[PDB]
Amino acid sequence: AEFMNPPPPETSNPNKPKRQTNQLQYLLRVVLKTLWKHQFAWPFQQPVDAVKLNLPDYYKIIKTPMDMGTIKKRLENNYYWNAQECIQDFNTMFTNCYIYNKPGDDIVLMAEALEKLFLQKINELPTEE
Ligand SMILES: CCNC(=O)[C@H](C)NC(=O)Cn1cc(-c2c(C)noc2C)cn1
Repeated sequence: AEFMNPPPPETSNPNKPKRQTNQLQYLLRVVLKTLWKHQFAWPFQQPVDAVKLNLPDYYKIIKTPMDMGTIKKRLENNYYWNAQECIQDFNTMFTNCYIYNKPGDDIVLMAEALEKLFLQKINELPTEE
């Protein structure tokens, strides 16, 4: 933990209500699994370290950070109540990339590849049972 980076998003909290659903299960076993192993996943596998990357303004611009390392912890810890909360995390991660970086930057193309997979899988999100 460098003190000039924020604390990561919460991945545990006993006061937050929690539930398993078939949809959250799919999000872990199918969606995360698929995206995590992708060739271009590695920048999204942990919070942005703005100190190491020499991007002092990152957390001035990006006020709601998210990454797949956090999402994986949230899924594995059953932090979520529903699939929408998890899907919103993924959407936040993509949008933060697209807001902070120039169109056609490598990092943007990488995010775009992951988001394309994501959309395919979320289109097949099972009916809640
Ligand atoms: C703590 C370990 N961390 C790394 O291994 C290093 C520090 N990360 C990288 O080199 C690659 N990276 C680029 C970004 C990024 C994203 C996402 N959106 O905009 C930017 C800019 C995030 N990670």
